[PDB]
Amino acid sequence: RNTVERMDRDTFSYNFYNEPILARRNTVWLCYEVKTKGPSRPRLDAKIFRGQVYSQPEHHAEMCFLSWFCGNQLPADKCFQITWFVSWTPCPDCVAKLAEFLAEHPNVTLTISAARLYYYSERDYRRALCRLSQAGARVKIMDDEEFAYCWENFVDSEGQPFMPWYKFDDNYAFLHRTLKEILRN
Ligand SMILES: [Zn+2]
Ligand SMILES: [Zn+2]
Repeated sequence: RNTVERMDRDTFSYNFYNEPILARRNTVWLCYEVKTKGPSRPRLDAKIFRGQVYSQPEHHAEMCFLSWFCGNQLPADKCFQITWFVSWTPCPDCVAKLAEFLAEHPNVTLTISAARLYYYSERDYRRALCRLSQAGARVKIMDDEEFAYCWENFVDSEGQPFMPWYKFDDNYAFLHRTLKEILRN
């Protein structure tokens, strides 16, 4: 029900930095929450899981998560709402495989909260991410509330608050503007 291993503060600031560079990288840490529900009936939720997975030499973190989740999952009569905090929006490869997973598991919906964007100026990537955001995933840029939530629940904070780095707000604003253009259709 809780398998969190809290990261260091500096590990958190390293892997969730949000300078909106152009790069093809893949998240190392993937922090996740799993909520139940059922029919579904209005009003959330009841938490059943919170934890993290790590990239492995031949497996991006997103795929290790699908692996773990399908090794767990049982009640096809409940509906699952999954949240991820990741360093980057996923791969084209992972985008494709996530669309596949979502088509195989229609009781599941996924929210991806990313510190910044995977190579945001390739058009096939942008349109692939758009397609995924209507295929049963929500994609969003991590903002101050999600950085605070992450700090509170996945970081060895030891009572310090999260202190934003230089240009935190400009970085976020650009990322959020860009992602809303990508998702606009
Ligand atoms: Zn794979
Ligand atoms: Zn990937």
